[PDB]
Amino acid sequence: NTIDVYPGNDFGDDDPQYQQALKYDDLIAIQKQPWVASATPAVSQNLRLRYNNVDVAASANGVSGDYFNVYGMTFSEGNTFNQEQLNGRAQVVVLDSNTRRQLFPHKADVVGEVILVGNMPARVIGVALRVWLPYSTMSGRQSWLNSITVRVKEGFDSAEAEQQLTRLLSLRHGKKDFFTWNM
Repeated sequence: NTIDVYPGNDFGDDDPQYQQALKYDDLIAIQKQPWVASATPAVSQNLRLRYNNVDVAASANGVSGDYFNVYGMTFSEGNTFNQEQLNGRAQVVVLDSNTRRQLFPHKADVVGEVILVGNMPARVIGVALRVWLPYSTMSGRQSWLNSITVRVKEGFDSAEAEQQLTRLLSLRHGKKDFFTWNM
């Protein structure tokens, strides 16, 4: 019913070699196929994070709920998004270690705090110079892709759909810098 698409050679492939291996043109190429119900991108921008007079250049990454497990990331503090928050387009944010250390130089716990992603307020709900938000929260906002969710059409076997997706993307890159997850 749902096929996610991530950059990297497989699950856990953290290598920043491939972090933009997915393009918007790939999105258009996917949407154009019969078995595709929809294809929502997960977009990422460079922005400036400000909190009580401190400002750091950072990267807001719109991701899905499973992004951290997919790249084998563990949480120093807090949780990840749940699907009511992803579908509610809620404004919650996960910091990485360095964003936390510089916008909150010595605070004991940070979950509940409110930072300003660009000019949109976001509530810190966890910690893992990058910050992550629900892709639905960022979809309305020069950028790149870090994930693609592909909803399949009814009547279509998701496996042969996954194989046509895989041969599509693989035919459009000249590499296999990506991997899929058929959920």
